[PDB]
Amino acid sequence: PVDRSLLKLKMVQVVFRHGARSPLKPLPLEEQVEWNPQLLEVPPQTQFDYTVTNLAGGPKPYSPYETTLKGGMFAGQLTKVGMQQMFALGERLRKNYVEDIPFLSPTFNPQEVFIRSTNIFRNLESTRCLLAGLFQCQKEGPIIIHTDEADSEVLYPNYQSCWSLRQRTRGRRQTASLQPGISEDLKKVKDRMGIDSSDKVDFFILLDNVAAEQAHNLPSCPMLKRFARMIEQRAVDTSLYILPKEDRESLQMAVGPFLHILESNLLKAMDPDKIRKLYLYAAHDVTFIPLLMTLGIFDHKWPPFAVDLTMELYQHLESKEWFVQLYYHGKEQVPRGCPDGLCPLDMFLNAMSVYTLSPEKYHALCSQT
Repeated sequence: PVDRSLLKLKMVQVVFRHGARSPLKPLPLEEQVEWNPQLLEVPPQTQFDYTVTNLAGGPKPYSPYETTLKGGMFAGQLTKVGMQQMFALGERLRKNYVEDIPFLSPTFNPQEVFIRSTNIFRNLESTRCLLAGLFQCQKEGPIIIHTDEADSEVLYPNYQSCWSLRQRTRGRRQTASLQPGISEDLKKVKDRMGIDSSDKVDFFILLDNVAAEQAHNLPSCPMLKRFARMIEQRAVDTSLYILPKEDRESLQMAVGPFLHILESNLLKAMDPDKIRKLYLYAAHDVTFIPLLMTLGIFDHKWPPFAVDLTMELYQHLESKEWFVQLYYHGKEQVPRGCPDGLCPLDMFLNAMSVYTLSPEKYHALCSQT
């Protein structure tokens, strides 16, 4: 049995989803909840200055990611609720890696921390809020957030960029809401809520709105709230239909390169001045689902706002063996291939390699020929 007191924390990697936001698109009905732009006001406690570069980098890329909704607020925007969620996540990280053990400096140190986010604004602001919470708005040096162009982006499954992935999922994506039991429930929900059959709606849009409204405690349609759990379950069912656990090639192409990044970071520990103690990645629900599945930890719930997957790397001070410990939303996990929560690094990497994709192999697998 391993004595944890002989375990020394080496590297931490945290992947997270942005905080609560406004829905991407509203439900098609006359009476909608009011989304007030007042929700956009930044809590002063969360203010942290930062700049954005490409992976180089190097100039920041242009962002393709327009819709104004009832109340005047824009779609897909991070609210003060989400800002507070992320700040809270940062404070949990501070509790773990700063206070309880002095692994990280209490003030932000550019050389201790590598920061990457998708080029979307709500992720960037979520990152700022997390940093604000973790470091209590203290920096010894400027905060730099690295992002990539949307076409190269590996932080979410990229269908636009990866042709084979698109081709492998296209049929199922077309028919996803027509599947048995998904279709009946969808019709049932649209009917009970008085949504027209002439409006095109699926469990993704439903879940988007119910989760956004519940997160903000808004005066939602009581029937929508009543269906919340089945709506979430059916969204999950739809997502898994489009990309099932059994389709390995698709998973590889979906999260494979991201996994490859996490693995690379683990490997930097095997071997100076370029060493980071903390790696942060701002990502999306669509990243989390297949990610969790490949790690064999998926709980069949939509990944929540501000959810995080935290990966700790330890080295035993006596044996000099290495171990990985994985948490999801603050709860300890046992990834597949692992004897238990404290997983020998070699077993962990061997397990992860089932789905891992290097840039070369990704590019090859994705291309038409």
